[PDB]
Amino acid sequence: DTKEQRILRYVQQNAKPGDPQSVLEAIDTYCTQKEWAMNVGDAKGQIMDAVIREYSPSLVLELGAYCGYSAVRMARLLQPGARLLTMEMNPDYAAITQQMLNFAGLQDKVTILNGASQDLIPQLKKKYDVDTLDMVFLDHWKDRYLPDTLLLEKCGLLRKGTVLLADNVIVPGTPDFLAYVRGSSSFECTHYSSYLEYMKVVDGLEKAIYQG
Ligand SMILES: Nc1ncnc2c1ncn2[C@@H]1O[C@H](CSCC[C@H](N)C(=O)O)[C@@H](O)[C@H]1O
Ligand SMILES: Cc1ccc(S(=O)(=O)c2cc(F)c(O)c3ncccc23)cc1
Ligand SMILES: [Mg+2]
Repeated sequence: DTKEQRILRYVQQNAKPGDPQSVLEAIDTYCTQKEWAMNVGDAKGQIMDAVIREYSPSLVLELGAYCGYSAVRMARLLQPGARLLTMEMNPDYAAITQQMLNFAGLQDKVTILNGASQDLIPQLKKKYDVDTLDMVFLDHWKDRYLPDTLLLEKCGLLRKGTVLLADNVIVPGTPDFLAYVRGSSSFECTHYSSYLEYMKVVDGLEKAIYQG
């Protein structure tokens, strides 16, 4: 029995099936009252929601799924026919994420890509018929934000206006990524100050819009 299975179980026992909002509130309740967990959370999740509604992306890439909280957060706001692809290298986690998506009724919109982003990113065009990405949610290991950003650009997956949205740019921090995008003329950056999931530690999201 893992913490991730206990979270999935609490959702199955308490959330309304096919109701993504109630799945979200159930994860946040369990992690606020019983076990902290690295979901993006409700405070940063609300900023995510606002960014998603602004840009209405047709194709979203997520780096790091964990238990599916953030994929459920974004997919429930996608237009009909919009797609989310989420890369997760831990097979236990990816199996929890698939079950969470199934319970929320979002299976049709989300495709789990089992593996490490650095291996899966060069296969996006061929194996998933991707031209360019409309939005990227970066929320995996912090030492990969900058390498995977450089890899996305190298593989031709970015276009003018592609929205990169990065979690944890303050805590635990992504200093090289943050320095890179803020100093690069290829990105227009905005910082959204918030709080670490289920805590009052300051954290924030960085939005970095590729400029071509
Ligand atoms: N190189 C990589 N490729 C794919 N997944 C990765 C990765 N490095 C870390 N991960 C995964 O990144 C996840 C970070 S936690 C992600 C939480 C999720 N975005 C949410 O907000 O609910 C972990 O599950 C870890 O296994
Ligand atoms: C098992 C485990 C627990 C905590 C951490 S972590 O690096 O502390 C961390 C904290 C956090 F708030 C986040 O949102 C995170 N998102 C993505 C990856 C790490 C995150 C890594 C692994
Ligand atoms: Mg995070």
